[PDB]
Amino acid sequence: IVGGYTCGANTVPYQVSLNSGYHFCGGSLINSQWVVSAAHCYKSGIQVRLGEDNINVVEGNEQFISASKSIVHPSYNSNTLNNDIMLIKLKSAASLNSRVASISLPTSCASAGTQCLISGWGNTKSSGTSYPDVLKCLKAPILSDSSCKSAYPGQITSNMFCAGYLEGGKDSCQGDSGGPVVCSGKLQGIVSWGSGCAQKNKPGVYTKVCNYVSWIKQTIASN
Ligand SMILES: [Ca+2]
Repeated sequence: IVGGYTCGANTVPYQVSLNSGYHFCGGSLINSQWVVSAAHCYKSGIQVRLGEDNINVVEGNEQFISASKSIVHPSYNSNTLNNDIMLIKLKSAASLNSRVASISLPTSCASAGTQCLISGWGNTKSSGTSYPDVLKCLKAPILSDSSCKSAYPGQITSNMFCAGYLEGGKDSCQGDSGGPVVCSGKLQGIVSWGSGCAQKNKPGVYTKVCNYVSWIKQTIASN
């Protein structure tokens, strides 16, 4: 997250870190046994880390649970990033409390102008590299589809939305991928892609979760 603020420990209780020896992507806990992330975060050998603030220090609220199954969306296209969504089943159920909690799936899609919360452990610089150890947060609005398509001609599908600031300076970034965009207490987006980070006229692009609720629910019910 570029241009954000330190969230505070366990203030984003649905945020998870995906670990394969190191943090490589975010995700969101949607019930005691399932996480949603970006398909472009797929790899084998995932450990899901819940209850994290500092990802390099054991602070006492963590739960570390291995994945038993991963399911990339049937229509994910790695060249265009259309359908950039993946489900991960945990080997055992997490213990839910105030500091580790699920986030609700949306019943309706959010409109442009809605303010959302984006979070992650990704790069904090637009030029160069500095990775934080504690969770960072950013409040940002959903942008109109017209502004999104004007910023990225030929690249925005109906399964994507833009959020952020056209003036630059505030955005998600590498290492935030897979993490949540929460608006009015519902998971509306997944950190997916963008051109650089925090550049003028290049806002972040997010997977539009409301298009996937039926697939998520049916997949969880049968796996
Ligand atoms: Ca920790």
